[PDB]
Amino acid sequence: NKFAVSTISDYTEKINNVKDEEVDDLIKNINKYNYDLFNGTAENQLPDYLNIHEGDVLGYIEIPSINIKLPIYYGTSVDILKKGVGVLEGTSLPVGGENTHSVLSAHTGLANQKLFTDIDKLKDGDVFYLHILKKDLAYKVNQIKVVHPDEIDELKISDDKDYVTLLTCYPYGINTERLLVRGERTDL
Repeated sequence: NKFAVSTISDYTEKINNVKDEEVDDLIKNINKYNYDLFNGTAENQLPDYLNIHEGDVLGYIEIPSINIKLPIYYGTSVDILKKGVGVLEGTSLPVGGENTHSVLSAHTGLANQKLFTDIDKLKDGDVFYLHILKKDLAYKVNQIKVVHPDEIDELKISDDKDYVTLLTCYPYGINTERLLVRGERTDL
């Protein structure tokens, strides 16, 4: 559990040493990217001017009901998913806003680390908290879905919705489906 702690501490130290202005310029660049993604005009890479690359720490997730506090990395790889939670490529960056749907991926049933093993315990009305680039965002669970992996490329940004989905492989030790726990933006 104390690997997540050190990564999150190092993140918190680094983001608190950036000028408020520089963080605000990054959040505007990200909001434009999320808008272009929603509008179908984004390329299949993040714009280079975001300076966000695969394995960069963007912040952390807390899921109070299941004792989860994990760092959030941009991208998904065998390496990121051994360590924490990955923003799925081609989904909204998790800074909130109407017309956003960020997908956060992590493993169920790894040997020595829980990660998203217990997101199958989450129910309508359970909250999770994102701490991303000095923004505090609250999400309340309002849907659970279990889908074939082909449906992940079919995931839609919903008009006028602010959604974050927690994605893991399902069922435990078999991993042929994807479990999707959808939160909708709520008051902190």
